[PDB]
Amino acid sequence: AAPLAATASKFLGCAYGAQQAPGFAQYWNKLTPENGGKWGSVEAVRDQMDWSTLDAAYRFAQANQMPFQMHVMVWGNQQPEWIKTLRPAEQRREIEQWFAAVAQRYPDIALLEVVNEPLNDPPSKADTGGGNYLQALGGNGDSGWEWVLQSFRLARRHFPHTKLMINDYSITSSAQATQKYLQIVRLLQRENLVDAIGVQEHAFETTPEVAVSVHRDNLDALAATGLPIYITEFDLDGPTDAQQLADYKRVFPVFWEHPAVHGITLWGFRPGLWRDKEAAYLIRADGTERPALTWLRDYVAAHPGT
Ligand SMILES: [Ca+2]
Repeated sequence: AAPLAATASKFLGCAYGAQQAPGFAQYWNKLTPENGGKWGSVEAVRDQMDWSTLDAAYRFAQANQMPFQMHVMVWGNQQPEWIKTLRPAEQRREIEQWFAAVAQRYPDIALLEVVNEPLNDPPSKADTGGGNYLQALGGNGDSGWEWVLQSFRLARRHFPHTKLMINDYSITSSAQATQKYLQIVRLLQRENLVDAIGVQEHAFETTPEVAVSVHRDNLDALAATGLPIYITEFDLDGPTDAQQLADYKRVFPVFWEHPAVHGITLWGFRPGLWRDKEAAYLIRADGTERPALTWLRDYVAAHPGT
C-alpha cells in the first residue's frame, strides 16, 4: 500500500521506534525518532556517543526517501546526567559539541527541532534527566528567553543549511498561551533565528471543553508570522473505537485543512506509543485497523490540498 498522504500537498508522518516500525512506510511519509535523538540517549556517558537508535531512524528515513525531523537538541527531560554538576562554561562547551556532532553525522535533516517545550519544560531542573544547563545558555537574560536565543544561534552556526523549528504543547488551546509563544517567536525573528513553528497537539490539548474555533483562531495568529506551522505529536485517545472516531472527525480536519500547516506527525499508531494506556493507537494488538484509521485514510485521500 501507498502512504495515506502519498498524493497530498503536505506530509502525514509518525513517530518512529521499534514498536512503530511494522508497516510504517505503508502508512506514513515523514518521521521523527521517538527517543534516540534526545541528548541523554546519545551521550549517557560523557564523551561517548551511542548513535545506534538515531542511526536506525535516519537510515530508515533515507532508505524510504522521507523527510527526517531531528528530535531534539535542547529539552528539560532525557538530558545527560553528568552535565548537571558542571560549571556553566563547561556545560556550554558540551552543548556546542553536541550540536556539532549531530550536524556532522546527519547532513540531510529536513527539520531541526532545536528547543522543545520552552513554556512548559525548560532545562532548569536537576532531577533525573533534567540537564540543569539553563545558565550555560544565558538563563532568562534581558528578554526573558535568552537561553532559547542562544540555542537557535548555535543551531544557525552549526547547521547553516537546515530549517530550524521551535516546538511546544498547550498552545492553540488558549489565546493567552498563543500570545506567550508568539513573544518567543518575535524575539527569535529579531535575529531571523527560526524557520518553522511546531505545536504538539496531543489528546490532552484538544479535549472538547475548548471549541475547535479557539484552536483555528490561534493557528491563524501563529500563521500571521509568515512562518510554516507543523503539528508535531498528534494523538487522540480511544477508550472506545467510537470516542476515537468522533474525536478524529472533530479535531483532525481543523489542522489538516489549515493553509499554513505544512505537515502533521502522529505520535505513534501501534500499541506501545506514548499514550498506550489511553488507547491512542490506531491499529490493535491483533493487527487490525480501528474505525478512526479507516476514516483517516479516506479523509486524507479526499483532502489533498493546494
Ligand atoms: Ca561531549
